[PDB]
Amino acid sequence: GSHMTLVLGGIRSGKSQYAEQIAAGFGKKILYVATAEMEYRVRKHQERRPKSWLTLECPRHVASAVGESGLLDQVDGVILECVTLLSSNTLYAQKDPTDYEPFQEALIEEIEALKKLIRQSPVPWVLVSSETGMGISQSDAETRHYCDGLGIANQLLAKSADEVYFMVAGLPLTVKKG
Amino acid sequence: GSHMTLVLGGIRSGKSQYAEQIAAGFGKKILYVATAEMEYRVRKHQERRPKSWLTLECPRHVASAVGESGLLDQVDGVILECVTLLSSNTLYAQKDPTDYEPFQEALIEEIEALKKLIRQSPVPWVLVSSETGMGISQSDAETRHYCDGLGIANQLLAKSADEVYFMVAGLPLTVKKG
Amino acid sequence: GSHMTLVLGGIRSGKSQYAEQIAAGFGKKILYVATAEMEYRVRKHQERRPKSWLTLECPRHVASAVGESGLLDQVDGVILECVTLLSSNTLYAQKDPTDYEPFQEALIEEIEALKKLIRQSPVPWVLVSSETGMGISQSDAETRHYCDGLGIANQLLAKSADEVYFMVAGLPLTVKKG
Repeated sequence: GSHMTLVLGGIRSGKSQYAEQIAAGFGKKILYVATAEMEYRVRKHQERRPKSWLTLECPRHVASAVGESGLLDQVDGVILECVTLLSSNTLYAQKDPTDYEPFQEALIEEIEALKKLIRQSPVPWVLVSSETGMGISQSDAETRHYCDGLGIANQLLAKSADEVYFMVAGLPLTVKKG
Repeated sequence: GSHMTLVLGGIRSGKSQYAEQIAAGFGKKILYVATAEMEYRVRKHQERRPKSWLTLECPRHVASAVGESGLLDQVDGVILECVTLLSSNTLYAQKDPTDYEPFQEALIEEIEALKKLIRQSPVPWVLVSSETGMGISQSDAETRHYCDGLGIANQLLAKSADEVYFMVAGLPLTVKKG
Repeated sequence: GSHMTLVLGGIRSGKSQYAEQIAAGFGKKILYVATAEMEYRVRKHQERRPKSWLTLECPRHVASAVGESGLLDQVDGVILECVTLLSSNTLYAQKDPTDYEPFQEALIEEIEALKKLIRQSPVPWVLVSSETGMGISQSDAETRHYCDGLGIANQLLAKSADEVYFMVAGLPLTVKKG
């Protein structure tokens, strides 16, 4: 029952289900902050999440949107899904994604804003992120930069978080617990 | 000394040696179930495994073959080498490997059959699998699908298993122990 | 405060900072052994490491160079940065990098020499290496061989080391501690 929880893991590691159980532990009304991406919209099938949960779609400037919504004052907890897509959205919105500096600085501004919000938050947070740095060194410069930036974001979040879990095949290894 | 053991790890993580030590802990006669792939056969050099061990070659429908062999009634334990190649064989045998649904469902049927067999087994099992989901997101659709399917299989097996070990540089981290 | 420490992790895992803290724990004068690669030299900005630390540049035959320098008799501890670049230098110096055997044997000779030196060393060692085997199976033969060789080196070092740490998002998981 910590204030800030980071759950990270690889592809099909069960990180979403575990973070969702932590968030259900927060309470019955949960803010599911979804960072996913003219006239109409087509949507891929959404996960079957609880009925009392409210969903906040914000692909960029997550801390700003969540703070402006005021919804932190009507829920019991926050699940952020996920740091991975937030990094992806920050990269694909730069002018040159093969350049590292602007994307890195923008993602760091984003993560620092999230740390500020969570520290000042009345409800607890569980955040979902991916581990992508333990593979072969990819060749693409855009891809290497993305991997580096996500990893930096994960370091910053793990340091600010009270509990940090690393998922292997659906089961959590405790990295940090108060 | 649990009933079902899952040992997973990356490339050159020592998972095979550690699973083989667990299996040697099972007893002296071990069933080594090998899931590897016109007139003749050429073979790559096999690992030097104990003399009393019996080797069962079955690249697909592993639970069916092991059950039909009856060999669970003549050995002290089973080492399954490995879930990785079983997923690979299930993928490369579909009509279209760039399609996800058939491969996913076939691999899930395979893993569910293995869970059933192990639950009904008189001897214990140690299973070897790979962790492949902590790298950069690969581009190939066949490859992404394979990675997703292996990870799902690893979740199902870890949940059914009594002990789960994650290998780093030859040494085990305990993920789950009864 | 062990004799031989191995810190490994992925891209942007904080392994360098953590190994540097262990080394600062060794004492005030530390040998930073850097394995990085006609008339002049251009250099990328170096990390801001302590003033009393001495830096030894040796991209290949690390044990030989460190032993010949005699510097193990003027410092309080050694940080080796890093096994990853040492493997890379050993691979790129072979005639055919798509061939596995020569590179593998040369890297094993290198790691065995390092194990010998550390065992015979008056000061303790912390070594930095990368985990690269938990991603999708790469296609390139040179790349697959490199990944296999680094993983073998990490096994040998982890076995000889007294303490082994695996880094996730800047935080260490203890793999082995005396």
